[PDB]
This record gives sequence, structure tokens and C-alpha cells, in this order.
Amino acid sequence: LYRKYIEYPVLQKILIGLILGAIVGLILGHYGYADAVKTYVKPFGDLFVRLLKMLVMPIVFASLVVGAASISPARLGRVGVKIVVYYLLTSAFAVTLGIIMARLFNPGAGIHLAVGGQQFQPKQAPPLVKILLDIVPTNPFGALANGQVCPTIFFAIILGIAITYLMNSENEKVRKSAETLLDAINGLAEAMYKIVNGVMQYAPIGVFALIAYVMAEQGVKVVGELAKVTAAVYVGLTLQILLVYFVLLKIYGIDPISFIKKAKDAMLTAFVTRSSSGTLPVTMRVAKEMGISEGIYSFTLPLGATINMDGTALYQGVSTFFIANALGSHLTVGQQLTIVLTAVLASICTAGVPGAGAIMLAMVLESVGLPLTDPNVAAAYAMILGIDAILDMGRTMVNVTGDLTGTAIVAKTE
Ligand SMILES: N[C@@H](CC(=O)O)C(=O)O
Repeated sequence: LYRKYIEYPVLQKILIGLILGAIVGLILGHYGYADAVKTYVKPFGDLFVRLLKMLVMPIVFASLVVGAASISPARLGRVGVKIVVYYLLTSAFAVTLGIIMARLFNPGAGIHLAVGGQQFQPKQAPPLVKILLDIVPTNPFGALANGQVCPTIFFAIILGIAITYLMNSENEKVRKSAETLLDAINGLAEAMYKIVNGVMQYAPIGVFALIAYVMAEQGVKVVGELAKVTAAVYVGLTLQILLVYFVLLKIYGIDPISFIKKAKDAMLTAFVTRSSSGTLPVTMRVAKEMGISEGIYSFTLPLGATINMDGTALYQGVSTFFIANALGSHLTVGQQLTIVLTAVLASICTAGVPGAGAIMLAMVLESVGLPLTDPNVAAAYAMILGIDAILDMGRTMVNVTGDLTGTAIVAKTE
């Protein structure tokens, strides 16, 4: 409780809890009595997970309403077309590379990391037609509460475009009312951010508890796959950086070395801060240094940062393959491309704050193939959750660099 605790700024603090916990969990004989560590520690971690889920739902709604309504109807045009194409193609290629890398490493298992035995293939997922139908909400509040992310996305975009056509109308009462509504929702969003900042400080203890249980449960071989898949992701990320950007910058006429030189400044703050939003003003400064047009970067940067996320999509595909191979599941081609589409939609919906990235994974699993209710699935989810902390660090810099690439390419064409 003592203030100095909250005064230590180092995000390295989290890693402290990562290390100190694992050691204790690693010591099976004198400390790692599975039953006692289980009963005592597990709830401290479930508390962190439970708290983490709370942040997700309203942030999506408020951020999308404000951003879409303020940004898109105003500038809507061919610039929007090129940007949308770029973002969607990048998401697709990112998930493609994640799949290819899971094929290359095969990180998931040497022997089934979950106990298997009841790995029997899951209940068949619905065909694509009903998935696409679901994207539109059968009822807004009913689907909002129950626990569905995407239809809230739809409804929010709708409401925002509506308001934006609205405020321009003549009658003053209408303009005033719309303004008040918008401001209220924006205030809600700011509040949720302020809460995120706080939760981050409790996070370390939860990391400590979760990883301690993970280590003490299975012991030595949980770290064999864990690092393997870890590297599988990191390489998969670097490739995305090298091939995608160097090609594009090369094609349109920027020498990539100087580009990354310039970006390193923002990438440092993205990696260590573990958050995408605060970098956005740093991104605007970097663009002003990069030689990019004001209206274009002012339109694109917020919209890209909220909408477009590629590194997280690769992380989700690779984590999905991890789960599948740990459970004792093997994925057919149709299921693979279905994962492609579903992960595209999930990366689109993703929130944009540190931990949220894991949560949307639960969506893809539920949308296709493996349901979450099977205990082995949650068991492996627990293993993922720990390393997610470090993986997010590189995912942040990847996403920011991709958005910068998009804006600089568009501006260079014009
Ligand atoms: N906000 C994270 C992703 C996430 O947590 O969903 C990032 O930018 O890397």
C-alpha cells in the first residue's frame, strides 16, 4: 500500500512479478505443493482476469461511436477507399504469415500439453452464412448485455454516421441535443481510460499469481513450448516488418532504412509504454517530421489506430494454433481460412488497450471450432495469458509502424 509502491514507475515492475512468482511456482518440493498453491493463489489471478474483462465492453462502444462519428462522414472519399484496402489486405497477410509460421515451427506440442483423453472434436461451428448474419444485431441492448462484441460495433458506427449527418441540419434543438449526447459518450470513454491506468498497477500481482500456478502445475516442459512459440511469433513479427514495409517504401520511393531510423523514436515508447493511444500524438509529431499532409494524417491516424491492427491478428492466429495443438486438435483447410476471416474481424474489433488483446481471442475460438467451455481449453488459455504480457510489447510497435507506413504511402502517392 505504501505510496512508494505506486511511485515506482518502471513497467519492469510487471516482469519482477513474472520472475519472482515463477521461481516460487517452480519449487515443487518445499514450496510447490500443488493443492495449497492452487487453492490460495488461483483466486488472486481470477480476480485479475475478471477485472480485465470489465474494461472491454464499454470502451469498444464509446471509442467507436466518437471516432467514427467525428471522423468518417466528414472526410469520406477515395482516400478512405485506399486506406480501407490497405488495412484489410494487411490484416489478411498478417494472419497468413501467422499460419505459415505455425506450420514452420509447429510450436504447440511435442506431447499434448493439455491432458487430452477427452480431446474429442468439438461441436461443429455454424456455417459462414449465419456468422455473417450475426454481424447485424437482432436487438441492440439485448445483444449488448448478453456479451457480443461485433454487433455493438455495427450499431455504434451506424449511430455515429447518423449523428454526423445530423448536426449539420437546420433546426437548432436537434443540433443541441445531438451535441450533448456525443459529449456524454465521449466522457464515458475518457472515464474508462482513467480506469485502465489504475488497473495496470494491480496487474503485476495477477501476473505473479497466474504464472506461479502455471509453473507449479506441470513443471519443467511448460517452458519448452512456451519459449518455442514465443520465438515463432517474434520472427513472424519481424518478417511482417521487413517484407511489407521495405517493399512498399521501396516501390513508392522511400529508402526504408531512414524510415525505420525515424520510427525508432516512437517505437521505443510504444514497446515500453505497452499502449497504443498515447503514441498517437507521438505519431503525429513523427508524421510532421516525416513530411506528411495535415488533413491526411489527421484523418488517418485516429481511424487507423482504432480500426487497423495487424500484429495482434498474427498473435491471435498463432495463439489459436497453440491451443489447437495443445488440446490435440488438427485443423482442416476450410477451418484454416475460416480462422483467417474470423481473426480479420476480431483484429478489426480489437479494443486498443494493453491486455484487451487476449480477450478477443476467446471470440475466435467461440466463433469457430474449439469452444471455451471445455476445461482443457481454459487450461491452455491460462498458459497463454502469462506470456501475453511480453508479446503485447512487440505487437504495439508493429501496429504503430504499420499505421505510419499507410499514411506515408498514401501521402506519397498524392
Ligand atoms: N493494444 C494492444 C493490442 C491489444 O491489447 O488488443 C496493442 O496495441 O498491441
